[PDB]
Amino acid sequence: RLELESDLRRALELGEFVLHYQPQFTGDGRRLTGAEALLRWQHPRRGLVPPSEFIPVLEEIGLVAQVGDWLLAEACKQLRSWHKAKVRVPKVSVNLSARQFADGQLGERIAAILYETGIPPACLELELTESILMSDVAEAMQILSGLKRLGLAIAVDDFGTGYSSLNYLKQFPIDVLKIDRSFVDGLPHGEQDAQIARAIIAMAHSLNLMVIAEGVESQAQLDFLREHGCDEVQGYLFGRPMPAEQFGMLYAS
Amino acid sequence: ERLELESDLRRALELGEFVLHYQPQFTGDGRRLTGAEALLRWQHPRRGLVPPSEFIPVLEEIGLVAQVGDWLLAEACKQLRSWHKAKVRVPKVSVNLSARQFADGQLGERIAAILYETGIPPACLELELTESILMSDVAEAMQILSGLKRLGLAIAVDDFGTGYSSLNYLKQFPIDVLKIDRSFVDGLPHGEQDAQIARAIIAMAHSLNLMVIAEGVESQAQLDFLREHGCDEVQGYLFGRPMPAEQFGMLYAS
Repeated sequence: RLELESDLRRALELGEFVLHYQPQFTGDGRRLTGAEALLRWQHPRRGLVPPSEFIPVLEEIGLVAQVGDWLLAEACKQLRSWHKAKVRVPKVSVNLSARQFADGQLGERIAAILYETGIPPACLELELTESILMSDVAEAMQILSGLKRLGLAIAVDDFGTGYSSLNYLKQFPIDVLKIDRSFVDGLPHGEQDAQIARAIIAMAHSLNLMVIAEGVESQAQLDFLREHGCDEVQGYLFGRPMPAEQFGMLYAS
Repeated sequence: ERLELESDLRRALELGEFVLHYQPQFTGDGRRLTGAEALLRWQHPRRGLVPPSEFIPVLEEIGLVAQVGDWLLAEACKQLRSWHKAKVRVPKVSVNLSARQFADGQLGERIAAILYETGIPPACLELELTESILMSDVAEAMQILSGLKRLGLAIAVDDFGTGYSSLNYLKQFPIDVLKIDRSFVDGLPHGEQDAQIARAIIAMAHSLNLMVIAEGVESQAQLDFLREHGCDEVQGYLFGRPMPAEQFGMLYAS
């Protein structure tokens, strides 16, 4: 564990971390709506190290927040670079941890990044799990309002899987609900999943939110989500997360 | 005044001063009766009908809620049998349960006993539980609700979706009905916040194969919104007041 710890300290200072991008599509899977930025790690000898191996130790040593801030900046730089090359990726999505969300420096750091890269602020979408917002609703309301002044978009991740409240969900300045993997995998024949998925979609639409389903791995899941009006979709059905070079080349036109 | 009120309340049970009035429920077009919601009222020999806002929280304070509630449940089932005997077409009766009744180990046996004595179809009895009650201890609730559902009766969640929910555990509860609290109805149709939430409750209910009933429908505009967005059932002052059983059938059942 001190072995892995040493390499991870080394990785952030030597710049061995890299971002890979998962494409997001309209619910018929026909056109690109965005890209989700994911932390990866190019080891010198080992090559690409599995996220399930290095991400948990990162959390265990408190580098999660700091690597996360680097990723946010790199994602925005990347999107800016794509936009200048006329590769119109309408947005980039980045996950925020509870730690980053609660950080007093969050709004200022994001403000700085937006100023340095010059991207349209609505092209940046922060993804926050439901429980982060629901743990402290009044503080979440303060923070989210701050972030929304920057002009960015907010997605609520793992919607419906924990406690929530319709009352506050409507009061949160959010834009998007994400349907977690576990509600997509049983589609289209698993009752529990077809109903909860339908319900998330209808709710998002009732609140003027967009909805995106993650974990779309089969044509049949895609058919269900398409016919029931899910706005966007992502998953292995469309390929794997890829490095910026390859992503940029693929979706250039 | 509270001393005399408490004394009178304590006397009201033995002497049978409590009476049920019923709020009618209709289809979402407001054209057909779908049921009666049973409500605790108090016919005092000197004061007339005592305001629920005055006596009900006193009953809560003095620990008689559950005993009266149990009596109320029995009386509503009896009334439904009386109506059916007289060919008064009230399809079902709904009764609110308090948290203390819900927590009572003997609740299932008591309702079973009432259903047996009255002989009504169990599907004619709908129990209403606030979301708060179910959400405080979702494990216990699951087990209690499972036991109540073995009796054949129906289960409604009111004060959805004020407070905290869990789509995830909502799907697991053996419930049949969601009730839209009046705070989401009052703003209809131009209060965008209420229109959005009311829409979302209707949609969640139908995605989960649940019926949805709106409470506190007080204007035609509210009713028009609800009908047009697919609400299954409605109740409120627009259709008139809670009434005792005889007048209820007279005014609302045909």
